[PDB]
Amino acid sequence: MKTIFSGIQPSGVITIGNYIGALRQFVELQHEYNCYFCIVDQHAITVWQDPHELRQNIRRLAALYLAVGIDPTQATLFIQSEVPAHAQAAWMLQCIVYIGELERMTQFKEKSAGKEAVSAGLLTYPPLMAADILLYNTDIVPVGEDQKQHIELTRDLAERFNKRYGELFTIPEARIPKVGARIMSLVDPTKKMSKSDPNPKAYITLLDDAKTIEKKIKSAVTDSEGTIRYDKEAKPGISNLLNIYSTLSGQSIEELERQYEGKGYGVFKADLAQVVIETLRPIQERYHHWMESEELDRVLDEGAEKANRVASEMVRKMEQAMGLGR
Amino acid sequence: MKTIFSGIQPSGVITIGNYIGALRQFVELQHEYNCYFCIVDQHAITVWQDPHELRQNIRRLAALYLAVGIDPTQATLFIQSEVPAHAQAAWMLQCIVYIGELERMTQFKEKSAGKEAVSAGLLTYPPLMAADILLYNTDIVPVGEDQKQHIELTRDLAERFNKRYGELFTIPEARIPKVGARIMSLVDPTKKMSKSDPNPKAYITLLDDAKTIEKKIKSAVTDSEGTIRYDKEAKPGISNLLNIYSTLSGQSIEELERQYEGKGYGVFKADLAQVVIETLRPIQERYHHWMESEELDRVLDEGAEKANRVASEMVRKMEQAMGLGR
Ligand SMILES: Nc1ncnc2c1ncn2[C@@H]1O[C@H](COP(=O)(O)OP(=O)(O)OP(=O)(O)O)[C@@H](O)[C@H]1O
Ligand SMILES: Nc1ncnc2c1ncn2[C@@H]1O[C@H](COP(=O)(O)OP(=O)(O)OP(=O)(O)O)[C@@H](O)[C@H]1O
Ligand SMILES: C[C@H]1c2c[nH]c3cccc(c23)S[C@H]1C(=O)O
Ligand SMILES: C[C@H]1c2c[nH]c3cccc(c23)S[C@H]1C(=O)O
Ligand SMILES: [K+]
Ligand SMILES: [K+]
Ligand SMILES: [K+]
Ligand SMILES: [K+]
Ligand SMILES: [K+]
Ligand SMILES: [K+]
Ligand SMILES: [Mg+2]
Ligand SMILES: [Mg+2]
Repeated sequence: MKTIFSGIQPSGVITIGNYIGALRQFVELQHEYNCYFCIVDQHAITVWQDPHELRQNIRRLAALYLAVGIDPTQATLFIQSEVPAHAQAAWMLQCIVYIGELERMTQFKEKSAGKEAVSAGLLTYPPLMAADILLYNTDIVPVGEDQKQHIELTRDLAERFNKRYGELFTIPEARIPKVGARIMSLVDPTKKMSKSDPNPKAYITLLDDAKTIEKKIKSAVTDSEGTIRYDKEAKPGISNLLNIYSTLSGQSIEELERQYEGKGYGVFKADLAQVVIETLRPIQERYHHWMESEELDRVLDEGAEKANRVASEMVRKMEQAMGLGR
Repeated sequence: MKTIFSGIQPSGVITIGNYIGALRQFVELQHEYNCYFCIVDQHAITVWQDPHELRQNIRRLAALYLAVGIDPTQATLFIQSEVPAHAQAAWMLQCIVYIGELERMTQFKEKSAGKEAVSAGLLTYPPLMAADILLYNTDIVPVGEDQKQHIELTRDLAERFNKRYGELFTIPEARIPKVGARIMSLVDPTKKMSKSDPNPKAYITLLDDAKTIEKKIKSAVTDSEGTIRYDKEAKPGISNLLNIYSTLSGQSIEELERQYEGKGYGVFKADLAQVVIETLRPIQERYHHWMESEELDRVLDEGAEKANRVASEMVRKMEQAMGLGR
């Protein structure tokens, strides 16, 4: 049985983009693999988080992991900062990666561009992510398309460690879904939907109510051609909405194109809103159950004990390979 | 009673420069303050260390700390990597410091210049050093002159944390000795003596034997004026040797100038070598005692337990201020 690791930042409430690109597949993969799923709060603070909001986003993400169907007896669910080994291995991998490699990362370039001063944590985001992955001898990392480059750097860091010091790490491999690997923003269809977007109209969160979802879909930007057909270059907004519709309803894109012949954007968007609402309905109900209870903390307690045992042993091996300590 | 923290890298065997600028003063300060003295092996690997050499340099530095008179009942002696809180607080402070501040650090600029690829750990050396200091509510940091800028950044990071999140850190202050704060290299008197110099002639280590010390002092570069007098700009080599002589023998510089009127560089250097040798003689004897015994490990074991208790509590407060975890 191979091992899976994946994380999500408590930098906000997860979006349908996070759901379609990652979390939805976690729920199937837990039955086929040894799975670790992580709330990566040390990654979240690489940009400013208000402390009260961050504490609460951590609880909410834990509740949403379990609400969408992750079974804490089939997968290990835990908070990054409660496992000190992650920071320990991240320091060691920071001494392996070169500065030039971190500066050419697309996400660092995008998230720092135009900013006068950004934190060192933003630059050193990959070594901590590589630590999360590599500590558990991970084979498969399910992520959306935007993380492919980070996984490629992780493979490089693991090879480098293994060849500079001796074979220790499994070389992980990304698993990127064929559909929905990059949901686009509702207000700018040339950039991806991000849960930290300063514009709330850009994303649907899993906790948005019905009136909010209706507003956000009906104001999603589209062209003026008036024809519901998939075409990424010429109709990027409608294409994105057809992708969300298709993957949540199970109807193919061409089935939806046929379903909306001679139909206007207005009835298409009204319908899509109800597809998303009906999708989120059972999720939000299990979410409220987990938020109201102390069972949520026991799951995370148990998860951190299990993760600590595995990770702190791999840290011992890393230190012995590098010659640290005794 | 105020608190002292200082560290030394196991990147090599400590030099008379490390002794004169720092370690020698640790031995007096342990009786006046609550003292933490650290073997900072996570800092050492920011550049390449051979694992076997690093393991052994860690033991040797512990032995030399105790050999020069640090009492493990008056000071806490421990290895950085055995206290996970250091890496944990270093990550948090990496999210506080800005990249621009790390790039303007003199040591980073000096240690990376001319190198094609350096590690991210070299750049993020200060946040880990600021973590070491700040975790113990340190008041005073005894260091040589070359660390003044790092302490200034540490004060900035502490103020920033305190004002962004609430008062938590003591603002530390450097204590730089008036004499011997910057021993110069024996082969290039315009740069400081460094224990990682690729040229062993540049430094005297505390473990150098008599014939080695004699060779290194007699080949120390000097001018050709032939006059033993202190003048930093025109006679930087002889000035440095007069500084080492003065501070190890207790004779003032002008006393030594009078002592060597009409004397040549050859008798001056021969004499200085024996001053250094006689200085190192009792140190090397206590060093060999500590290396041959398991008592060295018990000291470090006890030190790490004491440091962990203090540091892991400050990490809890840091996490609660930033909103990490629960
Ligand atoms: N538009 C998106 N479409 C599909 N998957 C996504 C999308 N955005 C993020 N992901 C995936 O969701 C997972 C979690 O990523 P993350 O926690 O960074 O969400 P995010 O929306 O990008 O938040 P942030 O803006 O703070 O980075 C990753 O595997 C990531 O590739
Ligand atoms: N020439 C020097 N003169 C006086 N003090 C020094 C000198 N070099 C280092 N120090 C002091 O010794 C202490 C320990 O520093 P460190 O462990 O980095 O030694 P180092 O010789 O600089 O080794 P490296 O070359 O690996 O950096 C610091 O307080 C530092 O300021
Ligand atoms: C959530 C972030 C990260 C934390 N450590 C891991 C481990 C696996 C996948 C990811 C991550 S995905 C990445 C991202 O920025 O998308
Ligand atoms: C030894 C290094 C470092 C590790 N953490 C600390 C704490 C205090 C003083 C120093 C240090 S001095 C610094 C240096 O590079 O000189
Ligand atoms: K946020
Ligand atoms: K919002
Ligand atoms: K599109
Ligand atoms: K070395
Ligand atoms: K040497
Ligand atoms: K000089
Ligand atoms: Mg992201
Ligand atoms: Mg140094």
